[PDB]
Amino acid sequence: MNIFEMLRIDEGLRLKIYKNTEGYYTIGIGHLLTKSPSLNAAKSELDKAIGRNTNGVITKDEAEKLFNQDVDAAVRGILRNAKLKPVYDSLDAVRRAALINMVFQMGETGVAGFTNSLRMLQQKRWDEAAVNLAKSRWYNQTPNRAKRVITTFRTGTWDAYGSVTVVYQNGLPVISVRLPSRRERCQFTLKPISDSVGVFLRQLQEEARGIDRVAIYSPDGVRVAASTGIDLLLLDDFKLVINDLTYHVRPPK
Repeated sequence: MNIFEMLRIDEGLRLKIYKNTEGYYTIGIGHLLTKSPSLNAAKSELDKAIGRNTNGVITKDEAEKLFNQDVDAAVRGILRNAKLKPVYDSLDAVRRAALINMVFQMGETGVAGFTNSLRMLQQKRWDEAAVNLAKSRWYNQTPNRAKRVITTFRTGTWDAYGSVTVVYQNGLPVISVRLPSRRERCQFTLKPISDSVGVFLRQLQEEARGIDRVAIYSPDGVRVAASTGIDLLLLDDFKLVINDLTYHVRPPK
């Protein structure tokens, strides 16, 4: 687990233009297109960023190119900023991920404004930083994300960021799930011959008694049918929604 998977989770993946929680036109894995309120400006800014006429739709290959760029833009952006560098330097890989996340979301100068929190951060004053971060305009606008980021700063662990993987054992797919509180994973072994997406999903609910929503979608964002066989599901990556979090699952070919 790392910043790339962390941001996948926070940002999801959309292949058509859409408005983020701040109402700004966005595409892919949280790629901010513009701050203009004009859709046509967004649509034009899209085409330049891709290098073809997009008609407001991109592919997964195009999504992940942008993504890798924006993160290096963020991580580089950190390293050339006065306030943000020594903190970044001080922190371990996990809290550095938390910070890039913050930059990634709201830009460099947006994240310099947290002088106090950054100072507390730098001195290793975890909970103080956390308590303080929870008082920002940030937290109010995007609360549960900020909560996830703030927890990563407090603990320096991935507790708030779950994850799902698929790995074959005894020639059978085994889906481990690691939820946003319990670093005790859970695994589900499946029979692709006979089991379906709905079976897997009913299993999933019959585990945690706190889940209120579970779904599977294509990478393109389309709901996969419950009656679909797991054999077919595992021919390609997919998105597992589990309460608010969406996880990009990537079965081994």
